[PDB]
Amino acid sequence: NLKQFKNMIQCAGTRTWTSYIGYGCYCGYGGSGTPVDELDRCCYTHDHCYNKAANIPGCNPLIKTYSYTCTKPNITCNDTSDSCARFICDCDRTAAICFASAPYNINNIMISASTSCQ
Amino acid sequence: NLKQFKNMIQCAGTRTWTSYIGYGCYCGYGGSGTPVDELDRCCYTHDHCYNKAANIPGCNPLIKTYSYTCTKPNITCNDTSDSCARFICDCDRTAAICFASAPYNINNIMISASTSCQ
Ligand SMILES: OC[C@H]1O[C@@H](O)[C@@H](O)[C@@H](O)[C@@H]1O
Ligand SMILES: OC[C@H]1O[C@@H](O)[C@@H](O)[C@@H](O)[C@@H]1O
Ligand SMILES: [Cl-]
Ligand SMILES: [Cl-]
Ligand code: NA
Ligand code: NA
Repeated sequence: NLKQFKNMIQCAGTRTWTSYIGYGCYCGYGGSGTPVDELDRCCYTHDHCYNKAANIPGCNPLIKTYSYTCTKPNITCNDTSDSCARFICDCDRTAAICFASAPYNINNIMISASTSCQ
Repeated sequence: NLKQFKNMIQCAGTRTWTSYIGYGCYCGYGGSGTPVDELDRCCYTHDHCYNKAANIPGCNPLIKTYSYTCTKPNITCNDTSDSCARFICDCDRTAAICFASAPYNINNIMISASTSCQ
């Protein structure tokens, strides 16, 4: 769930989730346009992942609690049987790791209303 | 913001926000397919409204705090000047009222992974 994703974010990286509340065209809620950079592409992918999670029975991305461990900076998704849990933990882990490895361009904070995301 | 939306939901209607968390193809996070009914239709519109809110400078639909009053069952958006605030309060108020007036089809809880949301 979302609380687990937040913790994964600071497990794998230096910046916490609040850092990605308003970034580029896709970090945070919804979004449109072309992801402006690597980080924004991370968010773009996560969004789609969550939206695909719905196609799984009894699976709501924001509230589904999965099993995972953090051995800072390593995240491990434990689920195998519970497909919804496993799929969503993967969405979140992938994003958390993507955020950590991607550069954070301060120039791209607050651009969603600009020509960039059109 | 989201906490305000949740309170508007119970201001305007009898059901609270949790009964919408997993309804149809669009209530709750993202979604796809055709909205199955009136209520789902409410959620579909609200999702898009939030999407558009992002096209506004310094506007994040989930954390943006606006001004509103509840005189159960009436919701009033007070903002005029703060365009982001006013827009978002409108999205939420519209959704809150829509939810209240729409029938709730228990048959449509948990269908997002079924042919229905295809
Ligand atoms: O995708 C992230 C976005 O999804 C929503 O459904 C919520 O949970 C929000 O808190 C969050 O900002
Ligand atoms: O990350 C936000 C996610 O929220 C949903 O409610 C819809 O807005 C989707 O279009 C969007 O991808
Ligand atoms: Cl397992
Ligand atoms: Cl005002
Ligand atoms: Na997004
Ligand atoms: Na939705």
